[PDB]
Amino acid sequence: SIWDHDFLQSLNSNYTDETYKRRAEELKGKVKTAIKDVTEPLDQLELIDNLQRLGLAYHFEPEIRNILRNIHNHNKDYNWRKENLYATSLEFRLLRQHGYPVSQEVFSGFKDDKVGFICDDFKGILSLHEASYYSLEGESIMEEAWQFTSKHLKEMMIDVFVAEQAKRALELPLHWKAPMLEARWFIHVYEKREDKNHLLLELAKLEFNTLQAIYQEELKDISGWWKDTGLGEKLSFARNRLVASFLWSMGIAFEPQFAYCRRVLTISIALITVIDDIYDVYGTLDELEIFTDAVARWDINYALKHLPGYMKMCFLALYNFVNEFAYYVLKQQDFDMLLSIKHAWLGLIQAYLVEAKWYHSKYTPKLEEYLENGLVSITGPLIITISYLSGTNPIIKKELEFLESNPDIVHWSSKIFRLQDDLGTSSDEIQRGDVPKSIQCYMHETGASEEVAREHIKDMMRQMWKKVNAYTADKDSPLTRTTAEFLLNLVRMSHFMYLHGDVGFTLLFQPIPL
Ligand SMILES: CC(C)=CCC/C(C)=C(/F)COP(=O)(O)OP(=O)(O)O
Ligand SMILES: [Mn+2]
Ligand SMILES: [Mn+2]
Ligand SMILES: [Mn+2]
Repeated sequence: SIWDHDFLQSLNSNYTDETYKRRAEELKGKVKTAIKDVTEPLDQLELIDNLQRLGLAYHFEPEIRNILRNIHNHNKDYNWRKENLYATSLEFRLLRQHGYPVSQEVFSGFKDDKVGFICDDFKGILSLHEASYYSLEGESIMEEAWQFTSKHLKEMMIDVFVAEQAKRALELPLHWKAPMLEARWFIHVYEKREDKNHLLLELAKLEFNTLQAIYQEELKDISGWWKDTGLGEKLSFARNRLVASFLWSMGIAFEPQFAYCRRVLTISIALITVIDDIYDVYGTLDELEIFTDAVARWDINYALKHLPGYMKMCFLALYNFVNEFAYYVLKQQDFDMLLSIKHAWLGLIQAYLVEAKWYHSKYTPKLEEYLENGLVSITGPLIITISYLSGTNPIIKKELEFLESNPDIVHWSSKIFRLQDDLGTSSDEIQRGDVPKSIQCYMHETGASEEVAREHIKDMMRQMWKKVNAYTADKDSPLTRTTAEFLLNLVRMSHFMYLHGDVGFTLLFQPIPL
């Protein structure tokens, strides 16, 4: 709670300035023509990989699109599959990542039907491990690939850079991380390379520092809004979680053009944090039922008449925030989304009530019934609604209605989110055992120990990602690929924050030197 309002207002990054933005345009051009001189397919694939991990890919989307579509055109040619496990895995990953069909059969040559995968090259095993997270349901080569590579990478840790790479891939594969989060680590990896492109590296450092400066300015503005509502003064438990909330919102949507999206997400998350504390710590069941009903009615007069005192400000802050959100979209693009957004908020609040009734009844649901409700209460459906409504111009009515139909991709993405959050519960918190989350439900239902339940839940997430990979590749859903990314980035942020939940200070506030 050190990064308070006064601290945020005091920042004055040098990289907001117009001179830096000029040198960035200069470097972007010199990089675009250097990309023209990359003609060998593996070099092109390694180029895309580098652009993505450096945080630079959204500046070169046409150039990446061209490389990838040309490689797709060519990769059924006769002697294309050189049978380099590293190169085959890199290509499989990048093509699947960007929605191009590639069969799991590209790996069958590295695999004996009796003894499994045969490889001793760490580079190829690492790349195959990353590629296995792009698997679909029922791809037994890819499942077997993951078994083989994770076993090999674990034994790798029982050369100093090799151990670090194995550790990093085991705790967070590339498919499970949003692009900017890794940028500072990879930027240093990249400059320590003999063959580094020097302009690219300099562009990566500059764009990282400019992004920080952009976010600091947004934080000054969001900070003032939080101060004005004064919830942190009324409710002694309403701690300032603004920077933490902004971190989630930046993981959901990092690009400069999504400033409004990050603002609405940050304030939504700060309010969710307070409301959630009310529902599973401070409110009595009778109070929780009035607040639920006041949300459902969406009637300020009723709410001020009937709510407890310590709930009136929290409700009116939500109410006015959402009504101004609706106003902003109406003004911007003449779309009326109030019923949608307040419906999404109601679903969250209702899911919270269900959990509070479970807790007072000392009822312990089976994992499946817990997750049905828990995927809503983790805020997945609300957050993708918020992201879509604040991050899309023009809003497509058909696209919004698909989100409101509770589609499969939202269902399974939010289940992962919920499982991943519940894994953040600690061991001493399982023993007092008051309110039951994923681990306790699974232990009660299977008799597994806590340690085994954690491992089974971690495997469940990896299997559920396989379903998400299928919905992401479905070119026939109403969700654009842009909208789906908000959702995946939410899940990825939960994976990242389980590891690190000071990296937020490092992401937002300390530039990369020179
Ligand atoms: C921040 C965000 C994007 C969504 C809210 C869910 C989340 C990840 C939390 F950390 C909220 O607290 P908590 O872990 O207490 O949520 P609970 O487990 O009580 O439902
Ligand atoms: Mn809760
Ligand atoms: Mn909680
Ligand atoms: Mn939790």
